[PDB]
Amino acid sequence: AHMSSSVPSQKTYQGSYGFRLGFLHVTSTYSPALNKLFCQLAKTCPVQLWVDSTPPPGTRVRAMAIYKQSQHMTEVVRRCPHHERSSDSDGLAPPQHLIRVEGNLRVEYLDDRNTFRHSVVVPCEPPEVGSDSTTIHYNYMCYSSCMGGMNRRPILTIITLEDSSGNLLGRDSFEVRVSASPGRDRRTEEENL
Ligand SMILES: *C[C@@H](C)C(=O)n1cc(C=O)c2ccccc21
Ligand SMILES: [Zn+2]
Repeated sequence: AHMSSSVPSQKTYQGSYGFRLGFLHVTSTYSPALNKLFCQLAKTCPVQLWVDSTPPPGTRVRAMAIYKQSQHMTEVVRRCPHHERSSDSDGLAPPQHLIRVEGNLRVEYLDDRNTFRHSVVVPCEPPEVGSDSTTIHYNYMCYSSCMGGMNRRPILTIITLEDSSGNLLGRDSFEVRVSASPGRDRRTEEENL
């Protein structure tokens, strides 16, 4: 219900370190033609992160969702009230956050004091040598159809690589549809282009 007075950039940017996302070829499936991830509710979505060169120490990877349509872009993407209130609040993620990271005890959940946007950050640990790729496991905690939240509006996930002093090192993004039938919905949306 909260309206921001800003919207993040969605410009794909590999930067100096060659940062970009990839998806491995069901509970989730990625459409290259649509650049769109289709997934089930609260199921693991593996996203591969790639670099061509090792970023400096202290980098972090941030994930944030925004609505894709301009008339909704200022609305903060969050869980619907029913899913927020019904949450066990047993883990690390605050119950209002749409995007969680699974399997990483160093994740931090952010609520921006000025923009009102939620995001989830994974701080990068010094990587073992020659290590050019890693997997982050994201979870989406509402359906795209949740009438009290996203309410059938498409969203984009924006993944940014940021250095320790906050400079943007890279950006990539993909559309998301969370539904009970990701494989069928991907087929349907792909057959309609
Ligand atoms: C999870 C961290 C912050 C990260 O983004 N990351 C770790 C490693 C380890 O080798 C990466 C390799 C390529 C991109 C991002 C990587
Ligand atoms: Zn919901």
